Amino acid sequence: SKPQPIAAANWKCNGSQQSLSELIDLFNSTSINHDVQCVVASTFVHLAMTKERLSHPKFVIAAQNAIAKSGAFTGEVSLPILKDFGVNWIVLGHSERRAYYGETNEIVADKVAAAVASGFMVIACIGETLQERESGRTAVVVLTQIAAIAKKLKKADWAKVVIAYEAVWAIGTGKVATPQQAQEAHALIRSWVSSKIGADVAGELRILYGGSVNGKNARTLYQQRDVNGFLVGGASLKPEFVDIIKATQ
Amino acid sequence: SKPQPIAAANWKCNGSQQSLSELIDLFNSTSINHDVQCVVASTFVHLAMTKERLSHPKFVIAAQNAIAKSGAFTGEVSLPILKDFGVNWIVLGHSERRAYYGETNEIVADKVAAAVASGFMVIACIGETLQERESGRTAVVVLTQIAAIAKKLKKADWAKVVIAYEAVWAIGTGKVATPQQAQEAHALIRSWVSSKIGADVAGELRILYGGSVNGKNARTLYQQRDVNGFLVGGASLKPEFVDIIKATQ
Repeated sequence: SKPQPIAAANWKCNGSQQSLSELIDLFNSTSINHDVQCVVASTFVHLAMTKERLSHPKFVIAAQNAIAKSGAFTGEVSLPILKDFGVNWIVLGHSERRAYYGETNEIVADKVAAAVASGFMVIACIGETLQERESGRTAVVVLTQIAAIAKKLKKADWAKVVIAYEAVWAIGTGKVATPQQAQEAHALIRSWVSSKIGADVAGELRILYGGSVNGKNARTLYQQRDVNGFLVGGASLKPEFVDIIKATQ
Repeated sequence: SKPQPIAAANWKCNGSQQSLSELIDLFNSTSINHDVQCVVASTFVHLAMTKERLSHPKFVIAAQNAIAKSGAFTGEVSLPILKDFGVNWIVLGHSERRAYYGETNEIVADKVAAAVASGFMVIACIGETLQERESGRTAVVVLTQIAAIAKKLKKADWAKVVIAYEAVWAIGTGKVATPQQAQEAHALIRSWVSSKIGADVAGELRILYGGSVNGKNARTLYQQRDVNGFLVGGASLKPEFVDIIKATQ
């Protein structure tokens, strides 16, 4: 049977204090009558306000990135700073950081391992580009990405890990994975984990889909066997994020 | 006469809420009897606290980095978000970001121009490494860095710019540039601005020194004709930062 689902709002590099305050008020009023972990990943600047204003007990706050250690890293935020700030969830390896900000499979893996060692719950992101998908390389790309993560973890660490599978080619392009595409990617991931890490870990692992999830398409994705919730970008800045939450019943 | 000096604290990726709040308490209680712009550049997470707590009229808050626009840039903070948050100073092109985080001369220049267009005061950092210095390439490296920044600015924009010359081989290593080394680098930078931009702009520009500035060495550096204050890393996390402020006369 499925583990507790997750509905993760990745606000990306967006928001004003007023627009996010208004959105948080809507989140606080949503009536959620099943077990689902909701996650709001704000920019670093907005963590203070989001922590203060977000009070719905089924929601937690997350960061969108970090580096492993404090020190002479002008502009970056470290895991200990986030831990001191009361943030215990983090998104790492997002496709935009892999593309834009130098995060290779190994750099992602090392960030993930450092965040687990610090005590975080980690949404570790993987996923293939349009060119990878079109040329038949989805499986080798996704498996290589997760193998790098696994290399740096031990079996018991997986209790603190969530995988987000991103159809990278669906982000911002007017495309979306079909339920069969999402299912086949999640099933591949899960089977690899079962065989490399253990059947017990694989059954408990949450694997989330990202790439144009919205209030209308969420239920049809969620009802697939190996989908445990969503990594939501654009729709998480909108009232219909609550419909995405409701789709994980 | 020299232009108004600047004492800039670059906390880098350091601090707890409590340890930084205690530094702010010290700054708030400090008596300063000359004109000096003090700047506190904290991590993004700590901006809310510093905005609420810092009250000294000679101090402003700053960010340590940004990207130009909001959007699908997971993990980053943009200029519009900082502007909405009430942050009007920013450090850009710091040596650590040039080294670790992909910031070429051109990326630094484009960030600086975007910040100036968005209304910010900008501390734009340049400086050569140990290998560049040992190779005799200090002049070509530093002049090429500032030339890239200047290509994206207009004459009027220099009123919003401050240059920080970092002796990169002196960052964190506890061995400061001698007075003569700093003065010669600063005089070279100014001569460029004078020739390329104008004698007026050159004479008003603040050129700050960074690299192991501390309470004990700051006054002697400040006596040099082309030094207009300091970009302070390690000592800005310590009580002696106040002595570095007092040294800017």
